[PDB]
Amino acid sequence: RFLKVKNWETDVVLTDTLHLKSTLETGCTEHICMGSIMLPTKDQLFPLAKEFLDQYYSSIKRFGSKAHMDRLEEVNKEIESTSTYQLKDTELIYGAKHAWRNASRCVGRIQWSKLQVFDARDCTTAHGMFNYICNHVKYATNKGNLRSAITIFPQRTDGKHDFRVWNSQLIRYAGYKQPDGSTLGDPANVQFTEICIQQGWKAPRGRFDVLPLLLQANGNDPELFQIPPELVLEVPIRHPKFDWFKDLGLKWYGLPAVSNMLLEIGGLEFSACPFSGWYMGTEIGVRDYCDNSRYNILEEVAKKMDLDMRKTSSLWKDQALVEINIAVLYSFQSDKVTIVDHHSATESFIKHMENEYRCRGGCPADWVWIVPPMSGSITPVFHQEMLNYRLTPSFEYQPDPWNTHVW
Amino acid sequence: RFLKVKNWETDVVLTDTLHLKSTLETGCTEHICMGSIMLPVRTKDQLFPLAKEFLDQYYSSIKRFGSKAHMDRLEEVNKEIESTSTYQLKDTELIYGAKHAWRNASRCVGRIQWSKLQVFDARDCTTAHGMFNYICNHVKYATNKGNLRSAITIFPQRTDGKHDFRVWNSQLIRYAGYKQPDGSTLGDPANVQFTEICIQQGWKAPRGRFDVLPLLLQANGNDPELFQIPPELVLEVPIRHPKFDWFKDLGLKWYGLPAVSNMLLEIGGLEFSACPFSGWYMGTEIGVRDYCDNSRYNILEEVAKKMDLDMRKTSSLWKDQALVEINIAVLYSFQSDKVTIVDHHSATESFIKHMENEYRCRGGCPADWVWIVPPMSGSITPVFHQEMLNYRLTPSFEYQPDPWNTHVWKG
Ligand code: HEM
Ligand code: HEM
Ligand SMILES: CNCc1cc(C#N)cc(OCc2ccc3c(C)cc(N)nc3c2)c1
Ligand SMILES: CNCc1cc(C#N)cc(OCc2ccc3c(C)cc(N)nc3c2)c1
Ligand SMILES: C[C@H](O)[C@H](O)[C@H]1CNc2nc(N)[nH]c(=O)c2N1
Ligand SMILES: C[C@H](O)[C@H](O)[C@H]1CNc2nc(N)[nH]c(=O)c2N1
Ligand SMILES: [Zn+2]
Repeated sequence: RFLKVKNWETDVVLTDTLHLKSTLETGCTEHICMGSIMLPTKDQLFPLAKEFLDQYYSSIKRFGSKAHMDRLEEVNKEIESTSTYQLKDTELIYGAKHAWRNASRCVGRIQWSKLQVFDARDCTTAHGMFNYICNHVKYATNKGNLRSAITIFPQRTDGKHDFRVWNSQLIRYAGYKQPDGSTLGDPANVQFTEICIQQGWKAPRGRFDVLPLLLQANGNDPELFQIPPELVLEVPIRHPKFDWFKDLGLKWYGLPAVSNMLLEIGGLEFSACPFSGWYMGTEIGVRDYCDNSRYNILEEVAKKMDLDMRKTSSLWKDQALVEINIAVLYSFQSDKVTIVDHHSATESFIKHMENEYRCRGGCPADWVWIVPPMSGSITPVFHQEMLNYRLTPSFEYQPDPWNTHVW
Repeated sequence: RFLKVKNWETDVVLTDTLHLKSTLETGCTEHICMGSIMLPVRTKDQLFPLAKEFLDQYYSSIKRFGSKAHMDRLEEVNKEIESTSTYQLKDTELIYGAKHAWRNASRCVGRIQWSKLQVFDARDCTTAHGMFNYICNHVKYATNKGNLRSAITIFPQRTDGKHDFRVWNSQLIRYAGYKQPDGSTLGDPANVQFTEICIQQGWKAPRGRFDVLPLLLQANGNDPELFQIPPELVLEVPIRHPKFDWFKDLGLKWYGLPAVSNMLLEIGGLEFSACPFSGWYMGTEIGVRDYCDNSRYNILEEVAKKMDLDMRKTSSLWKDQALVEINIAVLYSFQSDKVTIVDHHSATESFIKHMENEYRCRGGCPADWVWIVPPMSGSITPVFHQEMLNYRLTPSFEYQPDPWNTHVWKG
């Protein structure tokens, strides 16, 4: 029950013990592995609080202290009375950093302890949320010198007063259907783009229309807000070699900020907690441009390269996929916007793994998601065995609000 | 209990019932996933259920379940087990078994072909020379002058585990690897240890960058013996590039026939420890792994240099750029010489069709996403966005320990 993981490129073997602290379930069983599947009261709550507080006071080398037992009793009494409890700032910051630390699918976690936590638990309105989000975006962006951050809105109470950011990301481009049949803008967002228009948004109808924010406070109806353009840093996409690349009329936003997940800490549920870092190149160029259910500009690009698109055997898709990705990195780098390539990030992650096996006894990791979506086997994480398990605090999926929210 | 998988590119959803037939274990638990772990003398006690289950499968497939033929056969195998502590498969059973071991190979992207397998029955074989002969005929048949044909050759099953047939090579055709005094490696780095064993066993190494290794063959638990495959049987393809004329001067070539020989075939409880099988290459198996993996030929740098790439920072993606050209060359070379190869786009598309057809007619298709997704350009192939259930069905191909670690040396 003390598990080894082997890197088959270097024969380096790490032993995992951290997994024995895992609580939540994987979805797998002895007879079936689900590793490639996308998605997975008062009595319940106090063990959850205790587990969290126990790891907190251990991490500050005050396990078993009067401070520890006092805090434990304090929360216990607050629960039995108020049927919930509140985190101290220290615990709030610790929890958020560790939800990222434990995010098994994230290749970026070497940075995990350098996270800026914004406490928005005093927030009461959509307008308020807009202010907090604007401040988040501006701080994180930092004129291209991106900084990781999370903003945390009030915890769930009874599921009727949830704070929700309805956008999947704070910054994303609109996608509109054409009567012609195809898709203008960005196809991933077509339903949300409709919802916004369905909610009173005036669509500029371009390719790169920044979506409005659709914020829900205290469980009320959500509200549209237009992010100040001056806060949305964008990079024009050009190629260092192909001058015709500029002509394609492509750009992307510098700030990846996922806003639809739920942050769980010591049993408490933060349904609104937008968090952001900086892009790995492939997230935009491999997925956001070349996925079939996305921009799918591959064909167009290959044409301009005058590649033989008659047989798949020419690997024209591959060749084009590469140039596109060379351009993304070039464009961001030239504009002094933070970006990391997939070789650098994966090299960092292997180092981070070594650190976590060393100082923590392991590191939950989801190979299916850690391996970049291109050039997989020439990155060091490919030949790296990984163990995937669920630690807490954590980021979780949650239903789309429009499937739930009673209007 | 029914289970669903979703293709997130097409929103196509399929339902798996076949997983209920799963006997063996994944390595996973409710609290841990070992999905990316490479690898996570049997008595009459547990052998007859294993036999019965197989024969139940077999007779279901031929629509004779519960027939007199089915029951008698059960009886015949039963009495044969309790009398001899093992049993023999009929020829029909052996062929069915071998095909379904491939069909059940959750890590194999090429399974659309599983029903077209040429089974060579080598169970009457008794010596290493006899093994050499069977293997030569396999190679000749499978190669078919470049128009490749899937085949497997099956040597006698394990008895007490002291009389194993083994092919000590990991593949029937593979290039030598030589560690040099200065720490550098001549040839395929992946084969150094095996090359050394061979040399020790009396092999005379030509010590070139592309020496075909000799066969090292073990029959009936005896010490293995060295044989040289006749060169006219080993079909090789010089690697050149369609636009880059300097690519030929890298002096690269590869062999045409991928034939894996160190795995164990399990059928109805019986263990076939020597069972070499071959099909044909997916382009990336040579171009990405066999040339560009840092623990292999690793010509990435040289190809990059010759392309005059910016190799200063990784964010130029010179590595990615070279990799594509190398795979372009590999496919180019094979197609030009009319040697069967498939590119990773064609093969993953084929597999998705295979999978869908298997969910409808069989109730599922076990698949290992970690291994099915190609090692370059993953997300622009349709398997990347395809959810997959992994579980172990029998008959199957299994790993087994390297023979030189377990073998008792006679002399
Ligand atoms: C700072 C630079 C960062 C980089 C380069 C990075 C990289 C990545 C990448 C490439 C993915 C794969 C996602 C996909 O392909 O769709 C991912 C997933 C993820 N990231 Fe990071 N990340 C960073 C920061 C952060 C931060 C600050 C957080 C939270 C505080 C975070 C939490 C997550 C989570 C929870 C997932 C997986 C979500 C899921 O289960 O679907 N990341 N990350
Ligand atoms: C005919 C065309 C075939 C193609 C294109 C093909 C392709 C592949 C590829 C690319 C892999 C991954 C290998 C790696 O990355 O190391 C694989 C695995 C595998 N193949 Fe197929 N294969 C073919 C035929 C066959 C045949 C004829 C058999 C057996 C009768 C077979 C059995 C297997 C098995 C058992 C694995 C998994 C090996 C493991 O678990 O380590 N394949 N195949
Ligand atoms: C749709 N794909 C599945 C998917 C679903 C959900 C949900 N619910 C969230 C997803 O976020 C991946 C992610 C999250 C945070 C990131 C940060 C901070 C930085 C970065 N560079 N990349 C990131 C990628 C992905
Ligand atoms: C060390 N690498 C992992 C590895 C270990 C072992 C073991 N033990 C076997 C391996 O075979 C994968 C395989 C097997 C058969 C194949 C056939 C017939 C055709 C083809 N094109 N590719 C194939 C690939 C790979
Ligand atoms: C079907 C498949 O499991 C699913 O599309 C996953 C696979 N791996 C991934 N890996 C990353 N990094 N991001 C993704 O969206 C996905 N998608
Ligand atoms: C650690 C990891 O599981 C291991 O390196 C696997 C990953 N996926 C693979 N996939 C294929 N097709 N072939 C391989 O050799 C591997 N290696
Ligand atoms: Zn699993």
